[PDB]
Parts: sequence; C-alpha cells; structure tokens
Amino acid sequence: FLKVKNWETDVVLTDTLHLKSTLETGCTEHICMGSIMLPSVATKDQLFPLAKEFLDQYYSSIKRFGSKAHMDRLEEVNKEIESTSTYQLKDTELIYGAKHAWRNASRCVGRIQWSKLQVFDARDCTTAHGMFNYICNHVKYATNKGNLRSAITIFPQRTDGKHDFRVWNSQLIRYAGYKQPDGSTLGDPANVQFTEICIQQGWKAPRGRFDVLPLLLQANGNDPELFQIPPELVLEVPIRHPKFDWFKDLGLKWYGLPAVSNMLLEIGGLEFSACPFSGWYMGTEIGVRDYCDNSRYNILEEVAKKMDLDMRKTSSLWKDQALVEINIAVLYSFQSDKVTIVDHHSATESFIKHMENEYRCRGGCPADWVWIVPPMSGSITPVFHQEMLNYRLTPSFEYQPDPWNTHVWKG
Amino acid sequence: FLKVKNWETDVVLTDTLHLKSTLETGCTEHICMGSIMLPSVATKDQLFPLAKEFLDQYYSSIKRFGSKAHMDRLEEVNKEIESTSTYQLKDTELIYGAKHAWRNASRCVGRIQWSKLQVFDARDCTTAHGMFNYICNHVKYATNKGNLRSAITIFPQRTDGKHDFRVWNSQLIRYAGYKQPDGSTLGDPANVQFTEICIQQGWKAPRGRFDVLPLLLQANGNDPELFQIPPELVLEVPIRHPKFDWFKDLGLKWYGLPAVSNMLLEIGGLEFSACPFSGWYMGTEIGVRDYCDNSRYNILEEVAKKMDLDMRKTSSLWKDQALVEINIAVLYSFQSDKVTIVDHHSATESFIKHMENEYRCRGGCPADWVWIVPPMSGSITPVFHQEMLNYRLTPSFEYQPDPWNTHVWKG
Ligand code: HEM
Ligand code: HEM
Ligand SMILES: CNCc1cc(F)c(F)c(-c2cc(C)cc(N)n2)c1
Ligand SMILES: CNCc1cc(F)c(F)c(-c2cc(C)cc(N)n2)c1
Ligand SMILES: C[C@H](O)[C@H](O)[C@H]1CNc2nc(N)[nH]c(=O)c2N1
Ligand SMILES: C[C@H](O)[C@H](O)[C@H]1CNc2nc(N)[nH]c(=O)c2N1
Ligand SMILES: [Zn+2]
Repeated sequence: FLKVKNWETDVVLTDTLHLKSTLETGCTEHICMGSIMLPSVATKDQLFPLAKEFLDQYYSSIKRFGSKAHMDRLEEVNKEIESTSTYQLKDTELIYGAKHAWRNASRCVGRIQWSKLQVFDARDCTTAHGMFNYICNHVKYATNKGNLRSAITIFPQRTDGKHDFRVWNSQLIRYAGYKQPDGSTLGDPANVQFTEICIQQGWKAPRGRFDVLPLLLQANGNDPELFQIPPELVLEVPIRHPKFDWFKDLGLKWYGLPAVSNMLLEIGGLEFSACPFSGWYMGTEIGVRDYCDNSRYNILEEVAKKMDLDMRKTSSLWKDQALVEINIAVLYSFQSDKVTIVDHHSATESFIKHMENEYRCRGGCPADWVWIVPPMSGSITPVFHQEMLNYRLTPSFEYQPDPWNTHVWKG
Repeated sequence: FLKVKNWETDVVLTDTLHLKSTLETGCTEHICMGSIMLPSVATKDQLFPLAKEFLDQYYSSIKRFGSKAHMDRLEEVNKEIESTSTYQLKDTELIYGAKHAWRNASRCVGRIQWSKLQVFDARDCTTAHGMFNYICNHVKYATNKGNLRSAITIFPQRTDGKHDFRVWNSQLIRYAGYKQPDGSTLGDPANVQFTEICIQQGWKAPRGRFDVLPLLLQANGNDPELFQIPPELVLEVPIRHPKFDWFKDLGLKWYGLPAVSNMLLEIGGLEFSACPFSGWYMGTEIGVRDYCDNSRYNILEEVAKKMDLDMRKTSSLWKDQALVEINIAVLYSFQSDKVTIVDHHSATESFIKHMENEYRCRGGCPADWVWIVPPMSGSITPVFHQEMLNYRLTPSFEYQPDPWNTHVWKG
C-alpha cells in the first residue's frame, strides 16, 4: 500500500491501484529501466481471463457488478470464445475500454480529460478507402474550427494476425522529410524513411519543408494504399512572436492536430492494431522537441543568430535563451488563432490535480516521471517535485512494430 | 547483457556491469520507483563476505588479483573479524573505496572526475574539536583560491552504533533560515529546523539572509557542539548579470563550495557515518533549484518584475524567461571570479563521454536519469536522449537518518 510524496508541498498520497497492475515493467529488484524508451497470435485459453477481468471492471463501473446482466454477459462472451475463439465488444464496452486505455496511459500528461473522449466505431470498415473516409471525418471532427476535441477511431480488431488493419503513418498529420544531394535534410528528418516509402509506393513529393504527408492505409492485411487528406481539413498555425518581427521571416508553422496512429489499443484481450487518437498540443512538443531536437528541425542555430547572442561560449546559455522565445511564440501564435493549445505550466498543474482525484476515487494513478516532466524548465513545474509510481493497467495503449518490418508483402 | 540506446545519436552500448550489482532498487517486475526520492547494528557473520568482495575487487584493480598479497590480506582481515568482529582498512584501501563510492554514485552528473579525488584520513580523530580542525583544512584545501579541488574527509567508522561520528549539518556551508513574526521566511527555508537546533544549542543568530551556519559536530556518539568556520575560509561569489545592472540591487550571492556532509560512506561492509565530500557547483543547482524552487529562495517573483514581463498570463512563459537570465548570471559571476563552476551543457556532455568510457573499460555505468537530467532545458542537453540503467554497486554513498531523530541524547 505504497506512498508517493510531493517534495514541494509535502503532500502524501497512498497508492493501492498498483495492486490491480498486471503487466511487467522491465524493472527487477536489482535494476530499474525507467529511462528505457521501449522495453518489452493469441489463443482462446488466454482469452477468457482477460475478457472476464475487463467485464468485471466494466459492470463494476456502471454500478451493476455481478447483476444478472453481468453474469449473462460473462456466459455470453465465454460461449462466443468457444464458438469463434474470439469475441466482439458492445458499443458501450468499446467506449469504456478506449476511455480507460487513455486513463491508464502513464506517459500522458493530458489525462485530466480522459472521460471527455469521442469514440468513433469503425469496426464495420473493410477497405483502405473506407479507412480514409473514417480518418477524414475524425480529422474534421477533432479539429472543430480550432476548438479542438479529443477523439479516437477504432478499426477492426486483429483476428488471425495476417489480416491486420494498420495506419502506416506514425501520426495522421506529419511534415515530409527529404534528404539532400549535399547530404543534409529538408523538412522533418524523423520521417525520411516514411517519406521515401510513400514515394516508393507512388507519392509525388513537392520536395519542400512543411509538406503534409499522405496517408498510407492497410486494410484487412492487404498492401497499403496512398490517400491525400483534403488540405482544407489540415489546419495549420503560422508562428509569429509578439515582439520579434524577424520571426515571420523564419517562416515556421505547425499543424494544429496531434494524432497518434501507430499504437495498439488493447481491450479485454482484443487487439485493435489501428486506433488513431487525437488531442491538442502542449506547447513544448512543438517548440522544444519538434523545433529544437538536434535530429528534428534544429532551429536553435538560427533563432540564436537573429537575436545576436554570444554563440562563441557554451556557458552563455544562448541555447536556453533562444528556447524560451520559441515557446512563447508557438504559444502566442496558436492562441491568437483560437486554436487549442496548452502551456507546460498549465498542463502540469492540471495533472497534479488529476493525480489527486485518481488517488482519492481510484486509489492511484500510474505515471511515468521521465515522460510527464516537460522537456524544458522541468523543476519550475510542479510535476518535477512529485513522486510517481509507474505500473501497467489494462485497457492500455501499447507500442507495436512498424508495419513495413512485418508485412508479408505481395504485389 | 542489456543494451542502452541514445535516441539523439543512435549509439548503443552494452551493460554487463549490472551483473555485479548487489543491493535492491525499490522496483519490482510490476512497479517502477525510479521517481521516489528515498526508497529503502551489523554482525560478524555478514561482515566477511562484504570484506572479501571488496578486497577481491581492490586487488583485482592493482593487477594483483589472487597474488600472495591478496591471499594474505584476506586471511588477515578474516582473522581480524574473528578477533574484533570488525576490521580496519589500509590507507590504499580507504582511497580506493572512497573513489569508487563516487564512481558508483548513479545520481551524480560529475563523475568524469571520480579518479581525481583527494582523500583525507581522519580516522585518528577523537573529539568534536578535532573534527572542526579536520573540516577546516578540508574547506581550505578544496577551495584552493577558487580553483576548486575535489576532496573527502573520512572520520572513524561506526562500531557499536551508539558511538557515531556525525556532522549534523546537511552541507558544510549553508545559509541560515529563519521564520518571521508575520509567518514568512528569511534566509533559506530548507534549513529552518536546523537553524533552530543551532539556536537551541546556543547559536546567536545574526538573523539576516545569507548567514553562514555554524558546524554542529558529534564525536564518538557524544552530544554535538557548535563551531564557526573562520569567515576567511568561506568563499562567496556575488551574483551580477552581464547586461542588467539592476541585478546587483537584487543583492544575491552564493558560496563557492558544495560539500555534502549528511551521507554515509560504505566500504567493504564498514560504515563511515561522517564523510563530508566536496566538488564544484553545476550552475543550475544555484540558479534553478536554490534560487527558484518554490520552497527555497523563490526569486522568479522579483527577477520577472525587474524585467517587466507579462506576469498576468501563465502562458507568457515569464517564469521560463526569468529563469534563463538568472542562470546566465550565476555562471557569469562565478567565472569572472576564477571560481570553478560548470554549466549544465558542458557537465552533461562530459557525462555522456564518461558513460562511454565506463561501458568500454568497465562494462557499464549505473545512472539515475531522473537526477542526471538538469532541472532546466532538459531536452537540449544530450543526457535527456540517453537511456540509462540504474543499479546499486558498492562501495557506495547512502542516505542516513538525520541525527536529531536517532541520538539517545543526554545533557
Ligand atoms: C487532451 C489533450 C492531450 C494532451 C495535452 C496530451 C499530452 C500528451 C503529451 C505532451 C504526450 C507526450 C508525447 C511525446 O512526448 O511523445 C502524450 C503522450 C501520450 N498520450 Fe496524451 N495528450 C492528450 C490527449 C490524449 C488522448 C485523447 C489520448 C488517447 C486516447 C492520449 C494518449 C497518449 C498516449 C498513449 C501517450 C504515450 C505515447 C507514447 O508512449 O509514445 N493523449 N500526451
Ligand atoms: C567534481 C565536481 C562535481 C560535480 C559538478 C557534481 C555534480 C553533482 C550534482 C549536480 C548533483 C545533484 C545534486 C542535487 O541535485 O542534489 C550531484 C549529486 C551527488 N554527487 Fe556529485 N558532483 C561533483 C563531485 C562529487 C564528489 C567529489 C562526490 C563524492 C565523493 C560526489 C558524489 C555525489 C553524490 C553521492 C550525489 C548524490 C546526492 C544525493 O543522492 O542526494 N560528487 N553531483
Ligand atoms: C511517439 N510519441 C507519441 C506522440 C507523438 C506526437 F507527435 C504527438 F503529438 C503526441 C501527442 C498525442 C496526443 C494525443 C496529444 C499530444 N499533446 N501529443 C504523441
Ligand atoms: C541532498 N542532495 C545532495 C546535494 C546537495 C547540495 F546542496 C549539493 F550542492 C550537492 C552537490 C555536491 C557535490 C559534491 C557537487 C555538486 N555540484 N553538488 C549535493
Ligand atoms: C532516454 C529517454 O528515455 C528518452 O529521451 C525519453 C525521455 N523522456 C521523454 N519524455 C517525453 N515526453 N517524450 C520523449 O520522447 C521522451 N524521451
Ligand atoms: C519526485 C522527484 O524524484 C524529485 O523531485 C527529484 C527529481 N530529480 C531530481 N534531480 C536532482 N538532480 N535533484 C533533485 O533534488 C531531484 N529531485
Ligand atoms: Zn524502475
């Protein structure tokens, strides 16, 4: 019945939710792997315990634990796992499972919103075109004219393994990355291998900077196909500073909608290999990681110059100073456009408040300190000072291999 | 034989040193405690294995593993643990053990220096006055006119338990903290309970801000006694900015020498309860933690004002902007005074290089990501992007209770 302390407010909370934890973390009694980025077909025997566990907590949630309805649904799913060696989720069960996959995502600082999630049931989808249509309506709904709304679209679950629905993009909206004749890189270096796959499958690249990538959609295990998101559905924010008018000359912009598409949603032992989900951006993901990561857009070089900073000396903190301006500007631009965004102080304060609620009415909140603390100004945000216990609850979002490493291809 | 990756350079290194790990981390297979700050008399039976292990690696180090000298020293220490149920370290063994306690300190970003350590053997000390004298010569030597040098002074080891040598200060040099009649706090709020103990034992407090605290020294389990470090031995740096002359008006200064005095040094199963050790400061400990921690000096309030920043809105990043100036100033002040200091970019780069050396010639480097990453500008330093394995090797520095919670007092 462990305790976690906050070393800024002296607040203690008691965690018992970790007792319901099931999966393994990577750590042992003699080694901690909490800074490792990714540490490590199904059968019908394994499937009923997972189904039972999920069903027991779902009916526990609607305040009908063990009622006739719960007992009949247990027997019903049991027999469906006899008949088909799989089963199907109720609409209500799918919405509960998705909302709790988010709720349980220990690397997510935005979970105070977890119960406000819009679930789009695309389990009737059969083709890549159908996926494109579903994905388009997700983008339009979640963007909502810049008044962004959280959403997830859930495609058919894995069955045999070789019939998988997969979005090959890592995010629904990403900027292209092309290498150069002189060896360097234009666009987004993260995506250079994906940008090349698109071209290998027929993409005709407008080889510039902020070129939105096309979708690569694989349906029912078939080879994936290219589709272009109507550019009117792709909302973008131009980045200006509220002081420095040379900022516009920098010519930077980002897309409004963060939408992860490469993860796996697990519910009651069922695996949804395509489940794109979207929220809104925290400022630092664009301004610190996207723009100033050394292997991403890498703009500290220029923003420092155009401020005339002492770049000769490492200890002038020219890099730090240019970093704060960039994030004031990303924020400023998004807000003056009514496009939803959150600064890393408001987001981290909300997560402390979210943590308090979870410990009260749930007995804990799995949390990954390495990922919750923002990538700048860490100790002036309250989560730096907050002990967190990390553990794996289900339903959950999991990593999965890139599909071009697994897909027994064909044509 | 685990692997750790750097996600900025794609470099991989292989860790086998973790196999020599002995102590437990707090984590299990189902919970990770890597963000918990402090997770959890000796006998003669437990003592020989610890002595043997330490001796086997010491003689392995001087390239005489298993020689006659090693076999005789094993038998000699064995028999001394028969005779006294304890044993005594050789001068060479004490220096090796201390240097490796540092080398093994997974929370320390400065370990590239671990083999340059000056060891002061105070095991002949018998009185609090003798401790004062030893501590004074440590301060003078390590300060070295601002050309700081690393050092440790090792007082008699624990024997029965009730005869402990302890420095009651948490650091040799700290600023006093006094509460106020109006409820607030002057000085350093961290130390308000220690500042009060000093007064309860007879300290006459010059109730101001940067008042250097007196030593509280307990010798051979006796009640501790107060001593004032000659102020000429306490080097201090006045904090000015290289742009903002209102900075001097702020009237800030810090002491040059970071010297931890409350930790326990463990060598071959022997426990040195008083082992003050000192290096030089990394800029962010003063400028970010000491000055801008909410429960420390808490100056973001004023530095923001005197810059005229948008403090009405949380998302103006006024706090971030005022943070970068303060750390440019702490650094600038220390350097213009020839007083050794390191910026968080140079320090974190050196630790990557140190990590590479350890994996090569040692098979690993225990490392605590939560503590290695600096408390500001985290992801623009290379350690943010560096996976680290944490594990506990011995010799080691350990936490221990504050002595005023344990000391069976008297007079
Ligand atoms: C509501 C607005 C949201 C905000 C402000 C937010 C914030 C964040 C941030 C800053 C990250 C770190 C991303 C990174 O550094 O790679 C993250 C990760 C994550 N978010 Fe949230 N998020 C939001 C909505 C959502 C939604 C709707 C879901 C799922 C339904 C979700 C699930 C996750 C997951 C699973 C991760 C982990 C990604 C990984 O491990 O690579 N978030 N979130
Ligand atoms: C050579 C210059 C050094 C630098 C730049 C340096 C840097 C640091 C920093 C920034 C911390 C974090 C302190 C905190 O946030 O509380 C730390 C912790 C630590 N340092 Fe180093 N250090 C140096 C020398 C030393 C020496 C000489 C020793 C021991 C002989 C040492 C042992 C430790 C230990 C044991 C900790 C952990 C303290 C704790 O867990 O609370 N360091 N160091
Ligand atoms: C591989 N890391 C995952 C990842 C990469 C990105 F690019 C993101 F934008 C987000 C993300 C996702 C959501 C729903 C909200 C938010 N604020 N960020 C997550
Ligand atoms: C309880 N945390 C430990 C702690 C507190 C402090 F105030 C320090 F200054 C240091 C420290 C120690 C050394 C040898 C070098 C350095 N750069 N910092 C460590
Ligand atoms: C090595 C380390 O685990 C890696 O850099 C992690 C650190 N924490 C992070 N935290 C967030 N939010 N996003 C990230 O990509 C990372 N990267
Ligand atoms: C909760 C958390 O473990 C605590 O704030 C830690 C985080 N990392 C730290 N890292 C350093 N270097 N120093 C600290 O005091 C802390 N505090
Ligand atoms: Zn761990």
